[PDB]
Amino acid sequence: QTIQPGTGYNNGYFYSYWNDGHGGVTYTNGPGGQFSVNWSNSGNFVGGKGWQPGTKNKVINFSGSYNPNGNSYLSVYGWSRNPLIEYYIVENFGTYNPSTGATKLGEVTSDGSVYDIYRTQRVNQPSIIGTATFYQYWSVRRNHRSSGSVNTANHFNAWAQQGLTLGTMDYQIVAVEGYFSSGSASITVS
Ligand SMILES: [Zn+2]
Ligand SMILES: [Zn+2]
Ligand SMILES: [Zn+2]
Ligand SMILES: [Zn+2]
Ligand SMILES: [Zn+2]
Repeated sequence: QTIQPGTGYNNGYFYSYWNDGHGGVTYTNGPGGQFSVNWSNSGNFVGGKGWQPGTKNKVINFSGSYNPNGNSYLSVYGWSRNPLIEYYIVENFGTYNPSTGATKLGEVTSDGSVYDIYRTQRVNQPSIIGTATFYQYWSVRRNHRSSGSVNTANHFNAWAQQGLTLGTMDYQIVAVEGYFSSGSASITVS
């Protein structure tokens, strides 16, 4: 169904849909591992399906249509606690590379592309534990795509080599994120 912000289980998959209160976004859970998002003049939002809790060796399959018009990402996305970390394995993005201005720490080759690795920080921003300061870990795929498989272990292991430690995994989803833009997407996870 189309839903308001929240989390839960739908047709065998965890989902998380969050937004900053700005209008312009419609997030809809579909059959099985499918979800869709349609947005126009949105604020910041993040929505998708996966698992709760996530694991450090899952191979995640995603497919569908991803048509952003502006700033948006399509990523394997999740959190850990102890330490609190928001992480992204970005498979595709729109007009803005999320690593812009960030210091590159490394690279990893996985599932048909090299990815560049970065660490950034958010100060007193929304998080799974409420407003908080936390680091973000990024692997950014060089060869953009909208279907395929992500061997998360390759990324988590590469990050660990850079001192980017993950604690206990909270949720782990394939998420469509938008930042004051427009677009449409229909993604299926497994
Ligand atoms: Zn393009
Ligand atoms: Zn592209
Ligand atoms: Zn392309
Ligand atoms: Zn391109
Ligand atoms: Zn292109």
